[PDB]
Amino acid sequence: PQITLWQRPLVTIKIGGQLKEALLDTGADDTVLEEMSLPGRWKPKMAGGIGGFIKVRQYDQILIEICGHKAIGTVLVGPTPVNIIGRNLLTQIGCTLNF
Amino acid sequence: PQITLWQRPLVTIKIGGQLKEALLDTGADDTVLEEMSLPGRWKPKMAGGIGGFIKVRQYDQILIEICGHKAIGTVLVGPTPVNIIGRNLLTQIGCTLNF
Ligand SMILES: Cc1cccc(C)c1OCC(=O)N[C@@H](Cc1ccccc1)[C@@H](O)C[C@H](Cc1ccccc1)NC(=O)[C@H](C(C)C)N1CCCNC1=O
Repeated sequence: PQITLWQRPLVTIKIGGQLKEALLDTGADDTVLEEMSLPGRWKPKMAGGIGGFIKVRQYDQILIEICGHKAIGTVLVGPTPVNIIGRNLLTQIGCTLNF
Repeated sequence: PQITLWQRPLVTIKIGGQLKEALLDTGADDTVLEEMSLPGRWKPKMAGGIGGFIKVRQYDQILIEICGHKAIGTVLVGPTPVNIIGRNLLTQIGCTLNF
C-alpha cells in the first residue's frame, strides 16, 4: 500500500503472538518497542534519540508481521513513548519513500 | 525520486541561503534542524523524542528546498544531533511511503 503522511503512519504489527500498533519510521535505524512480553535471551543496549539515551533490551532474529508482511530481525524493548519500526525491518518488507 | 531505506534517507536541503543534509523522517511530526543562522522572530517551544525533551526556537513559514522541491512551514532550531525533515514539510513535497 501507499501511505501518505498527513497522519502518523501507524500500522498493525503482530509480534510475540500479540497485536500492537507501530509507527513506520524512516528516521530510525532500529526497531524499538514499548515494554512488552518477549521470549528469548537478550543483551543490554542504549538507544540515542532526540532528548538523550534510553536503556533497552536487544533481541535478535525476532519475527514481526507488519501490515500483513513478514520480517525477521533485531527488536529493542525499552521505555519508548511510541512503538517504532525502523529501517532494519522496513527494508525487509520493501518499504520506499516516494516524491 | 524513489528512495530505499538500506541507508539513512539523507537529502540536500537549502534553508536560509545555506546548504545542509537532512534526514527524511516519516516518524517525525515536525522538522527540527541543528543550531543554525536563521532570520526572523521566534517563539520558545519544547520537542520531546526518545530519551527526553529539547528546548528549541520555533520559526513559522520558513522556505526550505528539499531535493529541488520547495516547501514553506514551521522549522524548529535546537540542539538536535541530526537535521530532521518531519511530516509537516514531507506532505508538501508529495512524499509517500510504499511497500
Ligand atoms: C515525534 C516528533 C515530534 C516533533 C518533532 C520531532 C523531530 C519528532 O521526532 C523526534 C524523534 O526523535 N523521532 C524519532 C521517532 C520518535 C517518535 C516519537 C517519540 C520518540 C521517537 C526518529 O524518527 C528520529 C530519531 C533521529 C536520531 C536521533 C539521534 C541519533 C540518531 C538519529 N531517531 C531515533 O531516535 C532512532 C530510534 C527511534 C531507533 N535512532 C536512535 C539511535 C541511533 N539511531 C536511530 O535511528
